[PDB]
Amino acid sequence: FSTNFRDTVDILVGSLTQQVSGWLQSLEAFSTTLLGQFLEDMEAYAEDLSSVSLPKLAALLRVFSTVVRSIAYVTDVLYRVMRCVTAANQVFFSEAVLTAANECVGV
Repeated sequence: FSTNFRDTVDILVGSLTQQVSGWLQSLEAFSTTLLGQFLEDMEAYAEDLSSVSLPKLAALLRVFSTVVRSIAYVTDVLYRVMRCVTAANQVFFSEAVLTAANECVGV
């Protein structure tokens, strides 16, 4: 199961979002190491600013939130990193990524 979820996660970054989210949540360490890649990708996307990559960032935030909800000192650092990476992109002002960011921060 450690490698079967990779295909689902990759396919979920493409209106089947609710279906894939439900399947992933019902399907259930590896999560700790998996979130690192998502954080690195988000940081790289934000650093690449200095404009079609926005949907990718939005999808990444949504899959990250779904993975987090699928299930104590690293939570604060990861939340701060996410808030900083989201606030860094203050040029395009995309609402789609903002909603996903708000949802992930709330979760």
